Amino acid sequence: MNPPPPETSNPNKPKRQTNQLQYLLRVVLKTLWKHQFAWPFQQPVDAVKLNLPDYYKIIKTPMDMGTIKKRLENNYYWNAQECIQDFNTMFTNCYIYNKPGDDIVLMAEALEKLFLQKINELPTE
Ligand SMILES: CN1CCN(C(=O)c2cccc(CN3c4cccc5c4C(=Cc4cccnc43)N(C)C5=O)c2)CC1
Repeated sequence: MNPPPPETSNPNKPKRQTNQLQYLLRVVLKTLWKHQFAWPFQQPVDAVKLNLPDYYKIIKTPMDMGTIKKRLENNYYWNAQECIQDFNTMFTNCYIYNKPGDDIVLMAEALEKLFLQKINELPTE
């Protein structure tokens, strides 16, 4: 069964726009989105659809690139590091829920490498 997806707005949280956050949307997220292995990560895990009734019994901090994209579009984050943490949570969730060598894990491994390549150098303020 599915919990509510992670919030993409929160009026009690302050918003911010920075050059680095703009880059995380325009270049990092939007390039990863087009990778051949991006599709499992473009929306919250639908445990009912995918017949993964254990998914949210295991994964307590779910995250995906659809949520990240909406957060970036909504200026939800304070800084680039907060957004980067959401990407890292997404990848770690995949490693936690699965096991080494699974096709889904090979996909996450490739995307994580591309992600790190792209965030190695960010624009300055
Ligand atoms: C039963 N077979 C299925 C094939 N298989 C895989 O390796 C495998 C590879 C790619 C996609 C899937 C199915 N799926 C999904 C499944 C499992 C874990 C996870 C997922 C996901 C996301 C996901 C998204 C859309 C559709 N489908 C998903 N995310 C984040 C996950 O952590 C499974 C394992 C054995």
